[PDB]
Amino acid sequence: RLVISIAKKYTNRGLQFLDLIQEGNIGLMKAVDKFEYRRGYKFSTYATWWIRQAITRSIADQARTIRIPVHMIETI
DNA sequence: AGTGGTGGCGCATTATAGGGAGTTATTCCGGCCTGACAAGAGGAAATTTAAAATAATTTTCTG
Repeated sequence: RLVISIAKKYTNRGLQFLDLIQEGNIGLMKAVDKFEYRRGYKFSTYATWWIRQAITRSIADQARTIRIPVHMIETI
């Protein structure tokens, strides 16, 4: 449910909700496999971080038909 | 009048941005081949003038 909770943010960037939740699942798995409890870092933040890092990356890249650099998106 | 509470700083934790490294892909820099000019040579068509002949003018001779 955490992935679902964070996903509902990105809900209008030309992306089927389910694709969003899927990208979030990939990011969460990546965080879990990379999560470090011994490095000294709040687990939940680490997770959510990766979640966003994946979701925003996916929307930036595959949202628009003509793919556009991400810094350009930030400019917009 | 004392024990706790408040604020500020410290310690520990948390979050965010920039820089370095890579990597790709566009873009500048240089040599070398095309392309243009200037010249030179040998041989051949064209043009011009001089000389030689037919058809007309002038003079002379004949009827």
